[PDB]
Amino acid sequence: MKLWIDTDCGIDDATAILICLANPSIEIVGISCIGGNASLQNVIRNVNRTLKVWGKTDIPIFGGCQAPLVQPKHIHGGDGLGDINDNDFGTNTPNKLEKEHAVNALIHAANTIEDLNILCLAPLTNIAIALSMAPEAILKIKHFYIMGGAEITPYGEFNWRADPEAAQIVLQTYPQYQTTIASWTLAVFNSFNANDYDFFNLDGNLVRRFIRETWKPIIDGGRICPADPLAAFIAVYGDRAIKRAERLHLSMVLEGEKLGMSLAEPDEKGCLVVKECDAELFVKILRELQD
Amino acid sequence: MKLWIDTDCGIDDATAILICLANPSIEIVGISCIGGNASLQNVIRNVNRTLKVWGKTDIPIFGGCQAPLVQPKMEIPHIHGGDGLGDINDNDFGTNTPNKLEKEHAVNALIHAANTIEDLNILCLAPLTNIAIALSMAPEAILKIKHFYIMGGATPYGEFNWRADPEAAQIVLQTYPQYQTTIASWTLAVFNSFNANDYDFFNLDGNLVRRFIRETWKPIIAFDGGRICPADPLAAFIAVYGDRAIKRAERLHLSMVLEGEKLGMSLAEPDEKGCLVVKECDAELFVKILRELQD
Amino acid sequence: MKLWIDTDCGIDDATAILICLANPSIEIVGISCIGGNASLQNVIRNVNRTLKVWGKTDIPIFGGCQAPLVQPKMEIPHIHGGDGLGDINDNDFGTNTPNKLEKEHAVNALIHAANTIEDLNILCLAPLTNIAIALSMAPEAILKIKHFYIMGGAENGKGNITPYGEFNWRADPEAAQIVLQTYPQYQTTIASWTLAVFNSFNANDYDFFNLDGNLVRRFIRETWKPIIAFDGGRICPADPLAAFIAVYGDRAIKRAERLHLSMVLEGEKLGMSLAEPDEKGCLVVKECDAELFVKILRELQDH
Amino acid sequence: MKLWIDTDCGIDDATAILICLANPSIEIVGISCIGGNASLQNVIRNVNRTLKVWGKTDIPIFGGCQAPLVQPKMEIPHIHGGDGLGDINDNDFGTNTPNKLEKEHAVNALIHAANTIEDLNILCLAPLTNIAIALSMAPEAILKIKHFYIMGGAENGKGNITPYGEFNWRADPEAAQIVLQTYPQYQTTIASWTLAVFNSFNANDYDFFNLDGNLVRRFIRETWKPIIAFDGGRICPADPLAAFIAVYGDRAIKRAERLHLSMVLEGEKLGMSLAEPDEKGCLVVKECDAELFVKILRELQDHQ
Ligand SMILES: [Ca+2]
Ligand SMILES: [Ca+2]
Ligand SMILES: [Ca+2]
Ligand SMILES: [Ca+2]
Repeated sequence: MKLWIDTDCGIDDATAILICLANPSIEIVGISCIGGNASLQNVIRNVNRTLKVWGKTDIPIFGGCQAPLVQPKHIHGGDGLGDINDNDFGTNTPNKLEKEHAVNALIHAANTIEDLNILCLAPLTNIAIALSMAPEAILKIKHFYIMGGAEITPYGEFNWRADPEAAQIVLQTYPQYQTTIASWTLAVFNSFNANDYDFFNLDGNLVRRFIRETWKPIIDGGRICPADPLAAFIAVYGDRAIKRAERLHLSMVLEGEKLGMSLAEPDEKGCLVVKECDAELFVKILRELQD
Repeated sequence: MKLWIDTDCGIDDATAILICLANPSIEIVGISCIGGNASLQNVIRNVNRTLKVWGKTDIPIFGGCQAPLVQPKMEIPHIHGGDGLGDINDNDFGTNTPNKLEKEHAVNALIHAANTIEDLNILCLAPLTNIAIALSMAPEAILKIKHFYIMGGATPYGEFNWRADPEAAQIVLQTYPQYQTTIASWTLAVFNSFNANDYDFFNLDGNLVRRFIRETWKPIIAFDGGRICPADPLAAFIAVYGDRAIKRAERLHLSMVLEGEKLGMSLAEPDEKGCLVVKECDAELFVKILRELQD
Repeated sequence: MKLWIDTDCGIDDATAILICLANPSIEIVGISCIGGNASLQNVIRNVNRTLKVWGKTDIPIFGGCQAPLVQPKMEIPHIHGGDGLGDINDNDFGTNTPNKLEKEHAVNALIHAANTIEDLNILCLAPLTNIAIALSMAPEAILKIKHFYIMGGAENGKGNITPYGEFNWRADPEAAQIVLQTYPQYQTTIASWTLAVFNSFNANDYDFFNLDGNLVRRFIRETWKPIIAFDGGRICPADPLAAFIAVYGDRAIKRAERLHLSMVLEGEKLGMSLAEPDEKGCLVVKECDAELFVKILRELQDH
Repeated sequence: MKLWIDTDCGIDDATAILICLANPSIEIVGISCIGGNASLQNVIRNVNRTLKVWGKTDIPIFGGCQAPLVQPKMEIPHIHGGDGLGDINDNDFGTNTPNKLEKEHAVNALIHAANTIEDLNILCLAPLTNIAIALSMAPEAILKIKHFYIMGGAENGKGNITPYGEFNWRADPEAAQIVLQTYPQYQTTIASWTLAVFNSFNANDYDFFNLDGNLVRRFIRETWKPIIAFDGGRICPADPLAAFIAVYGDRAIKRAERLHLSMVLEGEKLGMSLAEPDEKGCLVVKECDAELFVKILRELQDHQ
């Protein structure tokens, strides 16, 4: 599976990225960066940290837009990655960043790489702009896997509320039938008690140290809500990752008091909205990658 | 018992406030608000909603500081909802009315209360920002206060109040006598957590208070995966029902870790002049109290 | 003055481009295209016609976006004709010749222009989709642009296509908001639809739209005929005024008003410009020097 | 210029206050006190001494906090003497008179001043405890203040009380961080310790702190004696430089850089100021008009 990743690399992004790095059947052809959890510069820094920790700097990193499309301007720390110390990980080395804008690089990849899939872990600003400039190219992409949206209070949702116009563009331009959704609701339904589960609190190697220290601030009232990892889990392990799912046509509320929330109607040509995951397989995947 | 309450009235604060209102030997002399779970503006709204649902709007409400002393704000709408009180609908409660707010800052109002109300007690349900500012400005006034009852500190993973403003907690722990301090810790709240599919006392109807409790606890229960962790209610239970609420406690000298990887955590050391740190409550009496306030 | 032009070249766009072509102190560095008055395809053809009629076809033309950022296209009555330029015949103008079009998308071209050409100004004659996207992708580059001259909005609150919104900003209100909340309003001059109605002429009292003797005079006469025939000869020449201001600086402006503007992005007033007095908002021109303007409109048609 | 002064009136504070008292276009609307060089109680007495010696006891004095926000009190050698003012004898100055002190706490008084006095400016000569509490309680009121002039920090990272920290900001780094992240840094001018010993004078080649013949000369001469005795005769006039900058504006400033400043709140560099070029940050003064400065210091001591 050839996979592009769009990220606002904060903490759960980095672990999502590791889930893709760990599967040998996955080929990451590019990572685009967008502001969100942290500034665009911090996101590029943090993608670099994540790749350097895993030991595969083989993947081109593209910088995207710095702000949401229309809406004006944290939890993942000051640096967006749990305020970790580069000297404790050996990641105080120059960062790689390609010259092409993330929008142009994604268009070129969609135009030239066959059977390209995309994993969207962030507000959809880069994607929406790409769809605006070359919809024919982006429409060549085989499948969209998106973390975002909510049905558990919806006010925990970040990606689509952060740029509801970009989400609307995606949802009305790229075919929803070829779209799978890992929602914020799903991240809370499949959440774990960190007083009962230890898979984000190991040591022995660089990977475990990285996961343990990055997740510490996010672990919320001591719960692990693994939104972006679940999205990567679904993208990489397909139907085996999914227990329950429903087909829903989705749209953004772009005005009024519910601005940024989403509307969903049962529709068989709509998004595949995952409603429950295989948590046992999920944890096993998380543990295996930390070997 | 004259009681001052400091709160960032989200969901469990509101139920804690109701415990105080429901016991007729408690006189709430004022409620001060601090940002925490939600913005200060939402906390003021939520304190007003709680008092109007109970039917006793004669208690003065003071607004305090907007942010922690130095740490950034850490609002938690994924747990307590966008408004901090589970996004209830005022039109279901008749609370779509103007909010009361006194003109004085909560810091000066607390100082004045401590100077003028004898045997004043304080129940702290939030990051200790307002209290820490009052102790720096007028330690001599705040030290007149008879006893501190504090929800905070922890070990489980997710303590909020002292981690949210660890400098403020340290100011309290190093300025107000720990012997006159009783702690309802996050450990206690986790120890006394209930499963919502086995206990129904937050799922009743028939009157306004039952509807308030049921609807406000909906989002936070769902976030904790079907479990009720009644942190602030336990603190109010301990303050109101005294040694009757306490089954086991230890005297511990507490301090905050203000630097390094354990920033926001506490140290605890056995000490008979430290805080009274509650280890076990009478869970049976507690559930009884929770039900009776809804009658 | 180096100038980039973003246009949905219909009739009044074309006259505005000619106003810039006629002034020898103006260097048109590029012309980007966006749908508006007509489809993108037709705007490209029409910019080609305009340059060919003037006789300066060495200006690069770039195609931009096909649809507004978020809003649907909105079925509007094709006032500028089926082809967007009054349905002229290319055989009547000798413009039955190959078109020119650069390979680069207009957004990337605009970014590259703003990075490499010093003291670049931009004249915006159309919905701001291309400019908004350029500002989202590379705000640093577009913020290098010394000044924005923009035709759009309605300082009063009553425009053409809706009672609240002027056509360009109603067509893509999010794009207009993006420009107005991202590019400095103080460095922006607005030629509103209300300024266009204020400086409105009746074409049966002036003859500068009814000459022949050369190709430019025919081009103006034939293209403007539909607009003149719409509302009994009263022409609100918005884009030509915008160019007039952009080319002739303080001389186009005698009275103007500083208003910070923002878009209404919901409700019936979708696309309306809100104006609030603010001395570092947009320079919203409220009346022009009509004498110099008619003199300019005549001069470009001289042999 | 309406000016609020916050001080731990030790020796250089007092001279800084005299610089403000001496210029007729400066109106001191109030003086708040915080512990530092000495205890709060000594600070209040020392502000009283200064005002009595100058002969303008018309300015209200407010007592502020009793300790830093959260840090324990430093354990340092009292360079400014036991009373915080070089252990002078009140009999040498006629200052054995009642001390004035308003009833309102300095925090509430400052908030009230910021709410009611137009074009208010503040000169901060001490750990920023009073100011940070006022910003925590009522940021909207304190943000009405037109400009902050602050003695503290060391942008080059060379402190005094620690290798990394200047005394005011190391004594209460949280307070300093509070000011720096709440009051607009663009409206803040910094007179750093780096400015202080760049403009350091050796007192055996300069005499302007060693005159006699009137009460102000005796005061300055006697109070500065221990500070001079400290580092072989080198005077680093930090607080006077801050007041000089506050009172004489552009004429006081030779060179400056716009820098965003941050506090180190943990580890061995606790209290150090980080600095990064930023056009909306603090105006960090790099060099003062030393000639005008000495001139100013002499004129206020003139018999005339
Ligand atoms: Ca993410
Ligand atoms: Ca609380
Ligand atoms: Ca146009
Ligand atoms: Ca001082």
